Formats: sequence, structure tokens, C-alpha cells
Amino acid sequence: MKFTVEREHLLKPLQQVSGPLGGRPTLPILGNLLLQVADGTLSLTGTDLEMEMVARVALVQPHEPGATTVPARKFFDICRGLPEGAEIAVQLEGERMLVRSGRSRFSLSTLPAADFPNLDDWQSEVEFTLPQATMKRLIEATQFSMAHQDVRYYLNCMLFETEGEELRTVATDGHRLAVCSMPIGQSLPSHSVIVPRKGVIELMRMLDGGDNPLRVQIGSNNIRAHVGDFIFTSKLVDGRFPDYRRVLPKNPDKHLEAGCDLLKQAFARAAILSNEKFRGVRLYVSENQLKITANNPEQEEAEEILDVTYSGAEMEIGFNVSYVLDVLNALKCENVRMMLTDSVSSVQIEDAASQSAAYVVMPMRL
Amino acid sequence: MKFTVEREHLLKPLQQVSGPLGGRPTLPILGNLLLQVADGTLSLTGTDLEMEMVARVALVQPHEPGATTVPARKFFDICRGLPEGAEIAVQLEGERMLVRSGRSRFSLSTLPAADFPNLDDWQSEVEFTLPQATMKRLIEATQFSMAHQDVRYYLNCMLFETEGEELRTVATDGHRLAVCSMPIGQSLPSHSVIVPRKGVIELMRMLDGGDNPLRVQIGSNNIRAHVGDFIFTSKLVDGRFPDYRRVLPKNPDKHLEAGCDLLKQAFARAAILSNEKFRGVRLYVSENQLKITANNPEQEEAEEILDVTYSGAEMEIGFNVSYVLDVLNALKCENVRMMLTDSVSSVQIEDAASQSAAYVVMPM
Repeated sequence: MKFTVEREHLLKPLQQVSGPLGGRPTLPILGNLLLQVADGTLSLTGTDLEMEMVARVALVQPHEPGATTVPARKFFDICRGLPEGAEIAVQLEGERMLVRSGRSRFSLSTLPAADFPNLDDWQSEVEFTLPQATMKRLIEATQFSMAHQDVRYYLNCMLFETEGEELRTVATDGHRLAVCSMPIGQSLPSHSVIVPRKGVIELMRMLDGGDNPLRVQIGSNNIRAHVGDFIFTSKLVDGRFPDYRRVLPKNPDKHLEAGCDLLKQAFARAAILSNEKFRGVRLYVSENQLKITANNPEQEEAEEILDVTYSGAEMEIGFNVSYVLDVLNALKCENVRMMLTDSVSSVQIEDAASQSAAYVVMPMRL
Repeated sequence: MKFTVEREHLLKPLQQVSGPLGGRPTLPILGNLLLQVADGTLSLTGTDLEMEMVARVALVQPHEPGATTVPARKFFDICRGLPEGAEIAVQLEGERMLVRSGRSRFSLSTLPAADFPNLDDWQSEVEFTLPQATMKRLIEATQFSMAHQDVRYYLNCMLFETEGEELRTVATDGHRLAVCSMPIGQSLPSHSVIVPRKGVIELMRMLDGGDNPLRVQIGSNNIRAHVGDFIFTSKLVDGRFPDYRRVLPKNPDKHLEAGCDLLKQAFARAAILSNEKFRGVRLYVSENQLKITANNPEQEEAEEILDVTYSGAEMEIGFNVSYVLDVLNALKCENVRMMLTDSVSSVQIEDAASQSAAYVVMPM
């Protein structure tokens, strides 16, 4: 096996293919990457037995076909440590792989490609293509609301749902909820799958922000995403994800509109003197005015008054200010719409200019 | 006690004085700032009992004299969180401090100023002025070489030493040493003091880089630095700091010169295939060439060859690669000079273009 490639043509693929690698593998070859030279292409593969990333690099310089596996971290570090634009020549010599560039030379231990794990074959049932930017939007809009190591294991995941001509993501930790829906211009069966958090992070990070569209293929127990030279596959998780429809307020008719940053900054200052554990703050809403208060067990108190757009009935509502700030940080827009019902009901929050993403936080009695 | 001040005048002093607060809010008053309105000045003081920071802010608006103590991080966070250009009106009400700005209001808990610690009383014995940049250079050139948590407590500190015209810093962990001297244009007495790690961090943090010079006063048990309207004081440490003159090789007359970044990246690549526990690399020095090799228990091997300037006898030497990388990263320079003796002696390393700092590392 032999190839010679420029440093940067290797580095991006090396980054992607190292993502799935577990920190204490149960097999020695799991700490390795599979390298294969075949029909003018180098393929690199990394896996943890549940997800797998493959990257392809076109070979313009002389090469010899063959395959082996190499220590992931050491090979990546050697390649990263060489100077910008360096040419990296790789050749097998018995049971070592030789890496050479200028007068730098490295000899690495190898494990046979015959022993590299293979994911079982599976069939695609649902497929669609979409702009990279649309998938990044769906994931970034909702990822922060996934749980962390909840015993309710499905909450540590993200639901991906197809319906009509739309793709939708839902994330919830059992307390607050995010949902985002985007049209994709293809008629789809009504279908839902649950992707583990490690899978959503890898999928998000393979989207380079460019012009290559993303193709998704969904099977009974797996999902595959293909963009440009990268192909990612993850197992799906089996379970019963909460129905976002049941959590959305049925008629949140009283809309408060406010500047996003002005609102974020008032909540951030009030939060300093909120309860460190439960983080509760109170809203008093009246004609074009909002008052926010917070207090803590040390009897310290904050009060914020600001001009808003509001013409509903006067009312009072409390909630968790960390959850609200999470939402206002994700939204990054000009104006926000807070959609209110009463003191004993949830609040739905949206970009005032867009209904694509919606966030739900629960009321608190303060 | 009442004052009204623009956010912009309050924010950096608040940042400076509250910054260095870590060790224990078990004694709660140590997590609070002492505020005093006296003259037409607001003074802000933080202490951890070992070191003290004090900022003065002129009060140009109506104010009333008096003192209190408020939580430092909370008061900082509120001020930082208000909009650019905010005016901040503060007044004391029974036992809460009220803070009002625009339509934002905050009521903070207070502890009596009577409960705040006295910082201690001492006499200055050595005094000098110097550019902020020179203090930055002196600390940066040697800080990495301090021990981290040595039982020889003085090794986790930096020596400051005056001799002739020069201010000098020395740091060592028993394995490697850094020393840097800079002329400051004043005739100084010969004097050496040991400054704790926390004090050296604060000395670096207080530098705004700009035109204001630094004033230093040293007493038998304290050091003080004054820049602009900020004053930092630290207790000193007792102990017999090693003498750097005995660690410099007596006659390292094998001189090799190389590009700093090239040598750094060669060492960093070779380190990838060195023993994870020992981190050893081997140097082969010969006419105008340096070979660096490394290998590990798996028998994986790295080799780097570089062009170098070297005349004189061939020799081999081993090093902990981390120690040489640390020296090369601290040298922010074009070319380095390694000065060698033999295979079982220390190396001295310097900027090829300046003898103002030197680094000594022991061989493996």
C-alpha cells in the first residue's frame, strides 16, 4: 500500500474519521483507522461499533492499491505536526507503515485490515436530499434542549420526524422543549426516528457550511448521511419519544414582543440574584410594559422594567431564567415573541419574524 | 454612604480588585469588597489575607462619606451586565446596598466594614520604577519554570532580585531553570525576595501594557506594585532559593544555532513516538547538522534531521522533550543558541540574539 498526498487534503478527512473513536476501546484495532487505496481513491474509516465515519480523498499522484490499519491519534498528530502544504508519502514495509515528508521519518505499528469491524448490511426505507444549511438550522435550533445522562435514555437523544414536505427535529429534557420544522420540497412518508447524542454531534460536525447537498437514508435501525466526500452512519435508538403536540400551549393568544438583546440582558442581570438551584424569576405584564423580579434565600432582590409591545389582559407568570436565557441565546434575532396564556400555563417563545422554531418553558409559582 | 458613577469608570477597578478571589469563601467577608467614600474618592479593597488589591476612583458627582462591604462577584457581574454608558447610583439602606441604573434596581447583602481585615503594616526598604513592558517580559520569560506543587514551597514561587542596574527573575523546579535580567537605568542595592505564585499572577494581570510606569517597593516581608490608581501588595516567602550562578554550565563551549520554530516543531513531532512515561528524545550533533530520534516500547520510531550551524566535536545527548519544548515556546524569537558541554551535563539555551534570558535543562 502506497500513496502520497498534501497535508491539508488529509487533515479534514482525518478530523471527521477520528470523531467516532471511543476513549477506552474494547478491541485494540478500535484505536486504529482503516486505510484503503483502491481505484484512484484513498478511503479512511473510523468506528466505535455503533457509528462509523468514512472519508474519501482523490489520488492525483502515483499510488499502489492495498489496505492496513494505523493508530488514529499518532497518525493524526504526525500529519497535523508537519508544516503547512507538506507532501506526505506513506508506504507499507512489512508490519510497519512508513510516513515520510522532507527529512522527517516515522515508523508506525499496524494491525491487519482483515480484522477491522464491519457494520451489518441494512436497507433504506425513507430518503430525501436537502441543503446542508437546513439540517444545521434544525440541529442548532434544538440540540441545547436534549437531556444529559437522564435514566430516561430517549431524552438524551434528538427525534427526527418527516411529515408532508417537512423535516422536523424535537429535543426535550423532560422540563423544557425545543422544536424546529423546515419545508424541504419533497413529499415524504410520515416517519419518526431517535438519534443518540453522539450521532447528532457527529452529523452536525460533518456539515462544513458549503454547497454540497446532504442526502439522508433512514432504515429500521440505522440512519446514514452523505455529504461531498464524507459518509456517516449511526444506529438509531428504540423507544417512545414524547409528543411535542401535547406540550405546546393550546391557545397562547397574549403576545409580548420585545427586542431580543434588550430582553436577554434584563433576564441576565435579574438572574444574578435568583435562586442558585431553582432559578425562578417573575414577570408582571401590562400595557406595553414588562417588569421582571428575582430574589434569593439571602433576601437580595433584582427588578428590571422595560418597554415592550403588549396589549393583552394584565397578568403575572414565573419561570426558570436559565431555560429562558438558553432560548434567547439560541434565537439570535432582532425581536422575540412570548406567547402567554395565564399564570398556571406554559409559555411558548419564538423569533417574532419566524415560526420555524418554537420553545416551551413551564410556569413556576413564586 | 452614597455615590453615583459612570459604569465605564467603575468597571476596570472592580475587575482588578475582584478578579483574584479564589481561596475560601468559608470566611465570608473574604468574598466581599470593602467600599469607602472618603474625600471625593471611592476606594475599593479586596484581600485573601496574603495579598491585597486597592483601586481608587475619583468621585465627580455628589456623594456622602461612609463605608460598607458587598459581595465582589455579584457586584462585578451586575455592573458588567449593565449597558455601555450606564450611570450607577449606589446608596446604603439599613443593611442592604441599593444599586440603581436606568430602570434596573438591585438590593445586595452587606457585611460591616468594621469586620473587614486590617492589611498589615510594614516598611519599604528598596524602591525603583520601570516600564510595564519590562515587568511583563521578566515574568513571561521565567514563569513556566516554577515548580507546581513542590514540597520545597519556595520552588513554587519566583525570585525577584536587584543587582547593579538590573531587575532579575529566577524560577526553577529542580530539573530545569529560567533566569532573565533587564537593565532599568537606576543604581540598585543588591536584594533578593521570593514571591508566591498567586502574587506573580496578580503582578501580570495588573499590567495594561500602556504608558503608566510601574512603581515597586520591597520590605522585609512584603512587595508592593503601584500602576495608575491601582495598588497590589503581597506577602513574601521564606526559604533559601537556589543560586542560579551555580546552575549555569561553567564552560559550554560547543555552540549550536538553529531556527526556534523549526527546532520546536521537530521536537514536537519526534515526541509523538517517545515513551509516554519518560518522554525521552536523543540528539545527535555533528558538523552543521542535528539529528533528533525517539522510540517507544512498541518499537515505533521517529527521526528528524535539520540543518544547523555547528562547528566542533560530535556528541550525543538525551532530554525530557517537554522541558525543551517549554523553553522554545517561551523564546518568542527567530534563532536559538544551544550551548553544550558533554553527554552527562546540562545544556544552556538562549535567544541567539540576546543574552538577557538563559535556560538550563538537565540531560536524561
